[PDB]
Amino acid sequence: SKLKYVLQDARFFLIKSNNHENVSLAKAKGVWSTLPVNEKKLNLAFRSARSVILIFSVRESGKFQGFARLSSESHHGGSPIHWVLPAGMSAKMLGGVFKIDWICRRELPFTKSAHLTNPWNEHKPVKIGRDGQEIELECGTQLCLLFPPDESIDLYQVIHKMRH
Amino acid sequence: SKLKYVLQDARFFLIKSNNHENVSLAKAKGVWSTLPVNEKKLNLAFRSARSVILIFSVRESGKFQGFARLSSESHHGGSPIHWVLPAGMSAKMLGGVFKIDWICRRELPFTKSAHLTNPWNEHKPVKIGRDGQEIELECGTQLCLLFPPDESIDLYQVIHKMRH
Amino acid sequence: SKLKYVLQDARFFLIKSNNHENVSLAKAKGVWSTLPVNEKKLNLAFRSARSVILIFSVRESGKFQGFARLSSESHHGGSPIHWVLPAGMSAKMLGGVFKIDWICRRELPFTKSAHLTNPWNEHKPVKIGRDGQEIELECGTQLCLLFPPDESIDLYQVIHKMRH
Amino acid sequence: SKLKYVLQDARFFLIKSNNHENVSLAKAKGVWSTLPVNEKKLNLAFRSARSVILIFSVRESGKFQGFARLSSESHHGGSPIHWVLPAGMSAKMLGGVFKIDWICRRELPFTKSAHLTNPWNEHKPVKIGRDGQEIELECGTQLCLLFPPDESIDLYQVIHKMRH
Ligand SMILES: O=C(Nc1ccc(-c2cncs2)cc1)c1cc(C(=O)c2ccccc2C(F)(F)F)c[nH]1
Ligand SMILES: O=C(Nc1ccc(-c2cncs2)cc1)c1cc(C(=O)c2ccccc2C(F)(F)F)c[nH]1
Ligand SMILES: O=C(Nc1ccc(-c2cncs2)cc1)c1cc(C(=O)c2ccccc2C(F)(F)F)c[nH]1
Ligand SMILES: O=C(Nc1ccc(-c2cncs2)cc1)c1cc(C(=O)c2ccccc2C(F)(F)F)c[nH]1
Repeated sequence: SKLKYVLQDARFFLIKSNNHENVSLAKAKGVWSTLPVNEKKLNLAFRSARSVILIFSVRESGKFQGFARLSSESHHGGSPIHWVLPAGMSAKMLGGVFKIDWICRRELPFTKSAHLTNPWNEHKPVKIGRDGQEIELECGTQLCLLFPPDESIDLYQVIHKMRH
Repeated sequence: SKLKYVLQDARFFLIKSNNHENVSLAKAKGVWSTLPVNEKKLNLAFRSARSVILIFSVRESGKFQGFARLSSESHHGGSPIHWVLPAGMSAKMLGGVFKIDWICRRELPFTKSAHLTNPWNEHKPVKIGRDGQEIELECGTQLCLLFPPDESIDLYQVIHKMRH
Repeated sequence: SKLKYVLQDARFFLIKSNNHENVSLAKAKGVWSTLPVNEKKLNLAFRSARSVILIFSVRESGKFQGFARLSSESHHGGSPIHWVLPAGMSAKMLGGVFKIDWICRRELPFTKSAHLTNPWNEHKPVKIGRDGQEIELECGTQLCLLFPPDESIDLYQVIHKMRH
Repeated sequence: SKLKYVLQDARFFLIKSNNHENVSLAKAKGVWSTLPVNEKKLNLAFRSARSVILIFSVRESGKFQGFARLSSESHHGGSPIHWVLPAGMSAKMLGGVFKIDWICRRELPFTKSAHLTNPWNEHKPVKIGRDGQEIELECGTQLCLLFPPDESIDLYQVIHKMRH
């Protein structure tokens, strides 16, 4: 029930990382960053929706690595984070830093989501999509409910940080 | 006295634009933008100082065009603004949008500031500096006091938006 | 023998694309592009090595899609190419265009290269690597020899464009 | 006569730098660089025009610092060049390096060109223009002829590098 409360009326985005290190840093530090165009879209979504849920997948892994709620709009951030940037990209191109509240840090293999389709991506399987693909409400809710419950996470701390 | 109150313990930055259009848009809309690296520095300065004052100069103009107080940290912004970007730069590289409260929208020719030197730039005349050059407290205060008073601006509205 | 001739003393790079579209365009038009940092690295490699071989893999495909020889240093480009760019990145950030001479446009599944490890990447299977990972001479040679012969390609045309 | 020969049928571009350092480096090393969008435009102009002439002006200097002929399309570069970059921009964003053949390294004050208007920029004085502004043939020719002869330059070396 607590997870479903967190997910009520949420918007869902599929976030694809080229490597494991960025998702590991996000789990360790509770933060996320991206290019300004995407940052703008996330900030708009954050102000417009009861919750914004990021569902993370490392390409070539065949799995989702967890999901998290946007905790606030982006801000300047602290000391540099050693993100692993795509070949040739300068860290000077990154925007601000989002604080994220992890709801599940456990993995879900794509084999377990093979029955779900995203109406907002031509009913392709929900694993399929470009970085930032939005997942329709009911599909995104079912996908999140497929993850194993994460006993290392206190959903009350997630619920307390909600300001809807 | 009101202007001096606004300037108390402020930090001052010299902001140089390649063209008039960006400063005109900033006066019309009460906003400013820049690349993320600079945005980060302005956001940090905003949280650290009683006031952050931007002093604007259009290159090749021989003048300052006015000065404004940072009103808040940067945010996603509204509809695109038709900023005039340097040749070859994508608007996708810009960070968020700062709201600024204009304190003076009138010009000051460089000839009138020729007696002031910036200790934080090797005592070069205060007109001299790369974009973002910081101006020492007393020098920056004297420079702002050289501008003609702007009767079109209500300093009470500036003072009311201060949250120190 | 013709393939082994082209590959003599070659340098090999694993090129990872996040979508099929860019590799399909490269196959149709015989060109490639990327960010200026990587463009510089490819131009340096082209000028010094007898051949530079790009081995392409679309992430999440579980296959290599083919491989090609760099035919020239990068140049202006000519006609526009509707590359698919990472979210939030501008085509204005891209460097010039390389002419590439395809050697094989047929696919090779990762299962077929399970016995090849790359000694310049910690002896990990050669399918593993960040974008641009260099592959040691003998490992890259054997990987290219694993691809099925591509009758649609005239290796004499590839060989005749060599200027060693 | 030698100068008029070099300038026959040339295209002329006004290049505006925000600091003296970049123009000083260009004069010392005989090279130029810029963002890929502008690099593409310069490479196109080089391939089609008999000569491409870059006329340099450091903003706020009130002078042109000299002019040079594009000697080649852009290339990798070679040795590093410690260009001064706009605040917040990364050297990784820059394109390749153009070889330039200086024709005059002596300065021309704007007061000396007050009679030349650029018909491809609304008949504004030729000193006026955004970075990269193209200058009509006869106006650019007369502007270059206004510079003082530069005995330190051997125009035969410039002429011998022409490949029209
Ligand atoms: O946040 C990401 N992407 C996104 C795309 C679109 C949209 C939206 C579009 N429309 C509505 S939301 C939202 C987010 C996004 C980030 C990464 C990283 O690996 C990463 C992480 C941190 C720093 C640097 C990087 C790195 F530079 F390496 F990329 C992959 N993805
Ligand atoms: O804000 C600017 N620069 C800055 C530099 C350094 C620092 C700091 C460094 N350290 C502490 S603060 C702060 C601000 C800055 C902006 C401009 C513009 O013309 C402009 C305006 C709006 C949109 C796009 C642009 C455009 F893209 F065209 F540039 C010039 N300047
Ligand atoms: O060329 C690429 N990468 C590379 C990295 C490192 C090195 C080297 C490092 N050291 C020696 S070589 C060489 C090449 C590279 C390109 C892509 C694309 O999908 C692509 C294709 C065309 C246009 C735009 C893009 C897009 F913008 F979408 F990316 C993925 N990869
Ligand atoms: O080359 C430049 N601009 C250009 C604009 C448009 C066009 C054309 C448009 N249409 C046909 S040609 C051609 C050239 C241009 C370069 C600079 C620099 O100071 C500079 C120099 C070297 C490295 C880095 C920089 C720095 F990063 F600092 F900028 C100013 N300007």
